[PDB]
Amino acid sequence: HWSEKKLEEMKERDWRIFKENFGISTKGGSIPNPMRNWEESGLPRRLLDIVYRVGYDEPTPIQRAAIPIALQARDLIGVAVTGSGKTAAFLLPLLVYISEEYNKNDGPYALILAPTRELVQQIESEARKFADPLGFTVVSIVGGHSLEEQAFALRNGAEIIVATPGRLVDCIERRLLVFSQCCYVIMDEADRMIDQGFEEPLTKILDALRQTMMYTATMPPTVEKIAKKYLRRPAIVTIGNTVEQRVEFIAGEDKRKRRLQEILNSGQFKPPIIVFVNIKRNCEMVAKDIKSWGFSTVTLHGSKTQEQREASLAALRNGQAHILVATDLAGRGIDVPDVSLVVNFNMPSTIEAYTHRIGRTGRAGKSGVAITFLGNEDADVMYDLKQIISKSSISKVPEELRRH
Ligand SMILES: Nc1ncnc2c1ncn2[C@@H]1O[C@H](COP(=O)(O)OP(=O)(O)O)[C@@H](O)[C@H]1O
Ligand SMILES: [Mg+2]
Repeated sequence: HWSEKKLEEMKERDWRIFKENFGISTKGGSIPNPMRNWEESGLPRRLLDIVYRVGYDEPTPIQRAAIPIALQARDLIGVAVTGSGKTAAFLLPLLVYISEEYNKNDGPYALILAPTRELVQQIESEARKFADPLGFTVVSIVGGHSLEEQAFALRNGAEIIVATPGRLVDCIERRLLVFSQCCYVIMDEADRMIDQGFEEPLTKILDALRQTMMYTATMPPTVEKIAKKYLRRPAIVTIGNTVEQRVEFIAGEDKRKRRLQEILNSGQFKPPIIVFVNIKRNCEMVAKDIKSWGFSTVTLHGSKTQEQREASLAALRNGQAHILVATDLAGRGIDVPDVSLVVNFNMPSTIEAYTHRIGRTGRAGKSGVAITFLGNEDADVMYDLKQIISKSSISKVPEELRRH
């Protein structure tokens, strides 16, 4: 008795289905629910009918996920590949905050940084068809053109200025330009910023002190540092884009708990560690048993809400809790970073769930270890699993799948 996303109030479960469909994920920061449609974007209709006019009938996942949480005074990180639609995703929320605002002030209200001149000019244009109807200007600071034409922003608007970190710094220390009013900064593709040595020049641009946002495809340690030092209360949107090693054991029905004890006491793996189980009663029973082993375990269950469920996942990240027990429902959507080990105490009847639970261990790369317990009571999956292990022939040998 359910309606498949043709509902008015929705349910937390339904929201989770929503995200899983569009593949988007978020790290908790008291986050607002994502957009289904433009008609209540939180944006004014004069901007919406422009969104329609350009032919953007459908929101890209990054747009629907990033915009609603940007409309509130919170910084966001946009982990997404190029072509995601992320440009308009940071443009629209900027435009609505452009006016919350005068002509004569002289010194940009907002700044947009990009690794390449091509991007700076793409952002310029993509912004211009949104800005020109709104009656204000966007200026690109780029070389390779006549300087007189650049110095041409005569009415001295430049409510938004888009430029390379490496050329804007050129006009900054000489103080040929001022950021007295730049209280909104956007960092598109900080990947190739660092990949093209804009690190220190970018850091030079730290003036004024409100929102700052950051769209990338990746977060290497250089990029993560740049993030933490300048992003107050980060909100991390992510979009779904082999890694896993897939060790597998054959065992009796419940000798498996002693093996789990052995693994945990091996110390080979570093908490957080996720151990899945097919049955709820066995979920809470093994969790209590791991509690008796002295380990710090946290249970994520539907009786409580996201406010507390999120608190629990955060309680997993922050090291107050080490091991997590779960049913398939308990954490289909969860995205706890760099978990050392996925223990399938019971392999699920459906095969896609296995792929799903092991599918979340490496962000861009991790230990990716997944031990899966097996028996003859779970024979139906055996023939399938083998070939899927071959599909990820990388990182693992099935070694002993001589039967089905
Ligand atoms: N809401 C939308 N719906 C459909 N197409 C869009 C939307 N927003 C942007 N586009 C188009 O998608 C193309 C991809 O560009 P874009 O995704 O903005 O690059 P990036 O991912 O690097 O920001 C652009 O040419 C743009 O015209
Ligand atoms: Mg885009």
